[PDB]
Amino acid sequence: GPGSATTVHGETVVNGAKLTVTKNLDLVNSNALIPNTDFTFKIEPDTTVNEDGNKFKGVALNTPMTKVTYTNSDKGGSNTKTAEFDFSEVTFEKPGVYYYKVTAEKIDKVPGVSYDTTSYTVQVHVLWNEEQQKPVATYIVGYKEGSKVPIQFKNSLDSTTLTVKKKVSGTGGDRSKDFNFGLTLKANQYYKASEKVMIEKTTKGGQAPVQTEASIDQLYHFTLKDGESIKVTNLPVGVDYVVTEDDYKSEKYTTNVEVSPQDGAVKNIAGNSTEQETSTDKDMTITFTNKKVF
Repeated sequence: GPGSATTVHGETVVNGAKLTVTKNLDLVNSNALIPNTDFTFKIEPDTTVNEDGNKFKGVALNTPMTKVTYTNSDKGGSNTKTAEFDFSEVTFEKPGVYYYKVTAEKIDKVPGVSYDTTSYTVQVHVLWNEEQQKPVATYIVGYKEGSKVPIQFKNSLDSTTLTVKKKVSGTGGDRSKDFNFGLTLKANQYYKASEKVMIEKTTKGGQAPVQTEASIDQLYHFTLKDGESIKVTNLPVGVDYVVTEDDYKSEKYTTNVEVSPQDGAVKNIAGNSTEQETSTDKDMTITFTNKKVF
């Protein structure tokens, strides 16, 4: 090598017969639970090519779809996954540039997920290979919008909140009484039993909110006085739940439930329980009003 430096002869072989797809999941809430789901990507011949002896419509792959997989256990990680398209068995009859389009499938839509609509044009450069004496898929380039870039897709995972509030009314109502509550979140295919969600309890006064966790499929016990609340801060979208207060009729309280999703139909319920609610992308506020009079 020259002076201090050393001369290296090898070079890394980038497989010109495989294309890497990178999938990222952007989180609206950094503490979001990660759903058990696949994301699927498709490659097809680009139909819009002006064919000469230079540019060609892509030759269809034996396996045009590839996928990545997410699970609950990915929570806390990079949430970056990769998959490959395999061109190694594709027969290219002559040298040339073979055109494909790569898209992200959106058929079995995962609740709370906004899908990347990006479409990539993919050029497979098939060159005559001197040593092998045949046309060989030698390098692959992809582009969206006039920058040559890696094939990357970024879906967004949204999630929501549930706030439960206690209000005491009536001249006989005890503003210092603790009312008992239970919250049960139900498992589904996307979020399994025993997964944890974060809960913050707010009390009147100087104390900062108190953090606890609830387990999916396990009754969560809590108490609230007038003017206090809990908030499930990372409730996933698509999760069923029930909130119930203990019965206080023998203590001369009447209980009514207000169910109020942010942009939705506010619901009023005589009694001490919500019906089974299903979480949406809208923040939910549920107020228990307990009233006592003379």
